[PDB]
Amino acid sequence: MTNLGIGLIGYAFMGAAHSQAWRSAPRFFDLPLHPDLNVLCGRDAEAVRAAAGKLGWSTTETDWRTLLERDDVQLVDVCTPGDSHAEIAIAALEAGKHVLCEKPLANTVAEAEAMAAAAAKAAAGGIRSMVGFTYRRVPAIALARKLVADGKIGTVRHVRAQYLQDWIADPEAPLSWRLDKDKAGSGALGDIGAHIVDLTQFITGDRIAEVSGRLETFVKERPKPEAHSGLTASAERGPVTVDDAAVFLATFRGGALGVFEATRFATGRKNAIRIEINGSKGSLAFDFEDMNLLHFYDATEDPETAGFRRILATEPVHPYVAGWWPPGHLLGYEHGFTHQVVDLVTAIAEGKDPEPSFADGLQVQRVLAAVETSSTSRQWQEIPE
Amino acid sequence: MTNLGIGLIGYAFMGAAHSQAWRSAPRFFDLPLHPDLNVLCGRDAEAVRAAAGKLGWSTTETDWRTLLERDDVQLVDVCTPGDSHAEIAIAALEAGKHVLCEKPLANTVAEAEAMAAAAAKAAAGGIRSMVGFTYRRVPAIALARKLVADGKIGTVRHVRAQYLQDWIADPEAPLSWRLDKDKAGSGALGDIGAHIVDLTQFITGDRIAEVSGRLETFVKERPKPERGPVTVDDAAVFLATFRGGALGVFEATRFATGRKNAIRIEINGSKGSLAFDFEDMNLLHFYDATEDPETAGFRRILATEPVHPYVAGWWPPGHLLGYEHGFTHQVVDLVTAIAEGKDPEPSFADGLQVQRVLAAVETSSTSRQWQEIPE
Amino acid sequence: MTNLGIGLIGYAFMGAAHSQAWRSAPRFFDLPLHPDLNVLCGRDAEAVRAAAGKLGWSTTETDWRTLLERDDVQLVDVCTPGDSHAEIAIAALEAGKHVLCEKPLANTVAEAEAMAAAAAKAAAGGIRSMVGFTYRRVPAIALARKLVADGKIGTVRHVRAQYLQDWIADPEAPLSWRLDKDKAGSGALGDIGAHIVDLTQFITGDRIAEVSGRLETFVKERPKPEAHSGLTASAERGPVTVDDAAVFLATFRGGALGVFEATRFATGRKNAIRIEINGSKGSLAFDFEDMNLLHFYDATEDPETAGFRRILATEPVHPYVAGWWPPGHLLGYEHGFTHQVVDLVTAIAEGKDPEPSFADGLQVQRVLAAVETSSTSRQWQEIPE
Amino acid sequence: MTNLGIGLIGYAFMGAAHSQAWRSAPRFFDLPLHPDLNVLCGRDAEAVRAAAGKLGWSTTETDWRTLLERDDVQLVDVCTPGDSHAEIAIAALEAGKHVLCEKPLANTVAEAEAMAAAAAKAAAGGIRSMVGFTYRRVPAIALARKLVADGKIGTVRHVRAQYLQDWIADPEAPLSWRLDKDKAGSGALGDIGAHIVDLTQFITGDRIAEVSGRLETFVKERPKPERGPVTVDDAAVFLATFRGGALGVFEATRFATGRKNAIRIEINGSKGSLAFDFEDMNLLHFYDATEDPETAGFRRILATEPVHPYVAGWWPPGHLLGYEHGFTHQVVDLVTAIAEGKDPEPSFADGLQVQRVLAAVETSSTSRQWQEIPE
Repeated sequence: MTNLGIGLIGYAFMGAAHSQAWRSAPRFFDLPLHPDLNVLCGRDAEAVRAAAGKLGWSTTETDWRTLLERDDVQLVDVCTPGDSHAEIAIAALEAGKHVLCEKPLANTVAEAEAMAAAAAKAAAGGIRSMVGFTYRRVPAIALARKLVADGKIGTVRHVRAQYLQDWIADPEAPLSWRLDKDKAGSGALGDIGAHIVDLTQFITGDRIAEVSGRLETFVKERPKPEAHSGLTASAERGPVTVDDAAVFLATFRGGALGVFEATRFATGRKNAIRIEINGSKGSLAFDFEDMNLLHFYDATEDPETAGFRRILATEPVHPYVAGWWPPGHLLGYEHGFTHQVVDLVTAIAEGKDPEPSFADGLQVQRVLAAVETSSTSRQWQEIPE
Repeated sequence: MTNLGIGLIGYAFMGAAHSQAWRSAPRFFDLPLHPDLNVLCGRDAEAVRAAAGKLGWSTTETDWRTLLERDDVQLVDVCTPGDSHAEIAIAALEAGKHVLCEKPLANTVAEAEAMAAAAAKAAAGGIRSMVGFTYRRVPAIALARKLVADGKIGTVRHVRAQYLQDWIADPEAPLSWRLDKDKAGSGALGDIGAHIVDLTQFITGDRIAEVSGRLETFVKERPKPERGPVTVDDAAVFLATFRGGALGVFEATRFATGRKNAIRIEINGSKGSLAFDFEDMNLLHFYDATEDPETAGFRRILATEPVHPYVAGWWPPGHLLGYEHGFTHQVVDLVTAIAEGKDPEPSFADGLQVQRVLAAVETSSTSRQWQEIPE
Repeated sequence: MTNLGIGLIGYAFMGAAHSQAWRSAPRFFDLPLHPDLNVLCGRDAEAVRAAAGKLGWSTTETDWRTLLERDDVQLVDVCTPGDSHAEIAIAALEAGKHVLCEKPLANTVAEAEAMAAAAAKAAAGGIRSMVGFTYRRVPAIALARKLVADGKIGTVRHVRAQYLQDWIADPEAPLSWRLDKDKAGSGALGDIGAHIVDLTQFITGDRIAEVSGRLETFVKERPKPEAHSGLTASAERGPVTVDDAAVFLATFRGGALGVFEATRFATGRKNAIRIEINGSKGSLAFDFEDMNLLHFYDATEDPETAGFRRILATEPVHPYVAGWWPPGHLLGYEHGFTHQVVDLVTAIAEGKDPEPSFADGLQVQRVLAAVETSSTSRQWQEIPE
Repeated sequence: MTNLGIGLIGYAFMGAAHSQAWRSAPRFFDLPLHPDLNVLCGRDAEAVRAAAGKLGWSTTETDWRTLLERDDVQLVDVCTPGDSHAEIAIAALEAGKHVLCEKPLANTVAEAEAMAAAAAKAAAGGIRSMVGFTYRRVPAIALARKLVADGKIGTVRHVRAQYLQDWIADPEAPLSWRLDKDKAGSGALGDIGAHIVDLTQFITGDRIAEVSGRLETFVKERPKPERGPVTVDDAAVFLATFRGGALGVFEATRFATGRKNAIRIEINGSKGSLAFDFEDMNLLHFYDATEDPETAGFRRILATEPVHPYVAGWWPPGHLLGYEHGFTHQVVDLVTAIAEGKDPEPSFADGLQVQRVLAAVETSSTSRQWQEIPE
């Protein structure tokens, strides 16, 4: 085997971001297998043909189940909303196909448990799976993980993380699927809270032990998708059934305090994923709106010169950067997807289980469920270890 | 009446920062009364005499109660730890002396209630009082309040605030009174949590309704200045909802390695947002959500224009101010309130409401339950 | 015609950056013609075949002249060093091929004049040409141009620009082609000075009228490419024949003062292209290491709230951004190349002359020549209007 | 000897900023001599008496020459425009008075030469003098000098400096003495160009060798405080080489719309780089080029540690300082130099070398020729 046949399900949701990664990866990195964009799945035959020509896929299929039967599909990339992840990923693994699944892993803990079980059985048969928490593959974030691994942070006292967006801060913005509890599973919590739960656990190497949470919906009714705005009446609106924001306190198993905030109503903030970790030997700070920077404070340095150093994460020694451009020639949102592909293809070729695993996705799911339950119950909730 | 005699108690705690304000205020601002630095109080006779020479005070007294009798003390500035705030401030008010008292107002809600009760009765008799939440008088913070008052923020959805310091992040840093519950009341919570509770409430003009909190002590014993116990929190974190509906997220800690006095506030509303960091004290960032998306963004307002609060007393644009200036501004406002027959803000009633927030956070931590704040 | 056949010369220099643009442009933008990556040119047949498979080109040719004969080449992309631009671009235009040429336009004013003449004759016959000053197509930069065009800056008093890099700040870094006067034409001046001359003229819409300049070489000898470092002797080094840094004062035709600095010895600065323009109605500030931001001060705003606003250049109303990702989902160095392609393909389809033209490239060349002459002569030099 | 009597000339120009320094220095620093604010000079009797009350001066004099006779004036602080610096400072030195003189040292090189000559002779007789380039005493700038002295920057390749202000960017802003060549000597060049010339030379420890300059006046006539001519430059830009080989690029202007007091300096060397902006005064950024590329970068040093220059006199970490503090630091250093029998820096000789740089830039502009600076 020199090539790895790819089939993608969910082009309407993440097709552009995922497809560019499959196209670019072997051009910028020397991969042990060449990914072939073989099959794009979609029920609307004319729309999926159009998408296939735009995105670079050779054939299309109406029925996702067909991808699991085709010898030219070795790996299924599942990009749909959480409500369909368990059905599709479990089937794919049982059909002997490697799987890349978007986050969050599922819509319920029960689903995620079933996925983790299937992933374990599959791994025993050489069939690999990964949950695509893309921001782990931002070079600055991978660098932060390395600095912790190298011991430069020491005993972690504090984790603080915010994921601040504003894309529905306007109450007149209409209803859609990310606002429908049934497809999306949750709102801010599941969509963007998941990212920061996973990023903080990834960087520290520690896990959240207990949480105290509050979910809020600021705008509970919104114009229906084709409401009439005349010279919008009350009868033209429908209910919002997910959270607009989720906030929570945490303790980590190692003892650190954590403070988390994810919202779609942070007016002026667009994709501001903010993380700061404070430990006995140093601290790290990151903001995705400055994605190419990692700030690092060394607490062992002479107080005369100690301070957060601005590390421009564009050196060839930084994770992934060697595949791209010279120092100061910035990367962006899309590169992390390519880096995922590089790491997934490489794991498959080397017979290794990719990270984050479905088991890792399940633990994240358990944190999300605990925050939600904590909000409704008004009680702290422990996370199964 | 042209002069206002001042007596100060607690020089060893805040003596330098308060004295520079009393000295500077009439030189930089045209005040309706001239503050006279008349009496410095301290029980160590040699130490208080030295401090009086250094700090600009004309006479000294061993017994704080003597300030209550002296005709040349019109106003008592109380800078001791919270354990002594109630006894001193209430006596002073009852003796017909105006009072400035440091934060937090007291060590317990019951003490704060007695203080606010005395202040209310005293104010009806023309005797003024103020609690010194100094960061209100940072020009950028006063400007933030003004932008809210002008309607530029709209319906507030989020309040986030952090007060990040690292001064005891070293486990071998020694005990002091700030680590002693019997002196300070609490640790991070009362010392720096109080500041951000008050700052967010002041800027928004709204009040916290309920909280969920957790206090933590990372280092439980330290060297004496032999070793002893740390009996307060090193950090306090809490969720909040505000009466107007906003979600709040608060974090105050002495263990944020690399952060020195980072008071960070962001407020997000339907019409705009504000952001501030004290380590960039001279800046306020303001995003106008009603602006064309082509150019909408947080604008960096350098708070050094003569139209900005207090700045006209000082230096030209870009000629930065710092930590000490807010104390002078406190003095300007307090002296002017007294002269004009007005009650200064924050009032002891305001101080009491903050105390109730602090008590709720602490009680939430131990009980593991959400706690409502009385109105 | 629905397709536009591309041939690229100079893959070893800019092949990755240019090829990704030709591949991505029709996938992210709805182009009036589809660019086909038909021919990659290179004299080393085995190396160019390898490059063609990596970069996405269908065939290769040994002799660049062959591209000018092929009916499947409509447009020649010239990526080589300045020393070959005039020979290749003039020939291409005379063969009826559209041309994209890298900056600077040439190595001498005489060459650039010959290129501008050929471009004029070609344009009369419907054959288009552009000089690829890529940073004009950074969305923040295009936005800055729009704000000026909209009148928001007013009378310009000051232009300040720096291009700060450090890639040869180490004296032991060895000799190469960008250090050889004969291929490169100059060092910092021609390489990175050209970028800031053009960016400031583009944004303001004004031209430099006179300059006072100084060129410097800090490290005049460097280890030869295969020098022996034993237990590096003096005999193992060779001379550096270009400038390491170029600084100059300018006045603009409208009256503004300009202050320019380009260097390869700004230790710690990687690709920091810094521009600030101050005018009667407002000011603009930009730093490529924060490429996704434009800072804009409105001088007509109430002093109570006037200040530089941080514009995150990721709204769909900002130039080019609609083709990419949602707000806060950052772009990077590579996107400007794609935007060049979009604008070039669109100009060709619409029968318009692309900007910057070869004539615009010539005027830049005249500024560069004046700075160099000013340095040697120790006298101010006027730029032909 | 325990006290040092001060007399100040030029209150209407720098009276507030200099007086706060003389008042504050002994309260925050343990000084070997106590400065006594004894005499304020001014020809308008009522105005100078009011200012003396405001600013803390015990007596007043109409004639500046009277300060030269009075035994309670040991040190003359000269704050007038440059047109009067030479006459006053030389007379004071000759009368056996120590001198602090504002920048630039004078209006002409010839005047600066006479001042430096008098200062040299006076210093041999124990009479000290200093030119007040105040920004040297910003803690972050003093730290920058220390990092250079420690060898952390190595061989300097680049110096870039800007002093960006906008206070007369409005064409209708009125004339003042700062726009009058006969009072100020020059405009942006002498007022703010001088600061960045001295700052870069001080930090690097090197001197400018040659310059190519251009001065521009954007608004040539303005309203009086009827209209009159602006007889100075609004902006001064110049290239430089330093004696050690570095290239320098300098820009000073009053027309940088949106910039208020943005003094920006960056120094790039073989072993590291430094960057500073006064609008972020409490920060110094330091890049160590000898660091592993995995983590190399400019570190943000908050200049509020007790090991940083002067900071031990003030407030805890993160408790920011501002513009006024450098004046106090000047006083600390000047009083201590006098007490210890040392010559303070910058000296009048240092002031003269800066004057020669300014003269060269101006002469370069008019002649359109590069100009060398004498050593």
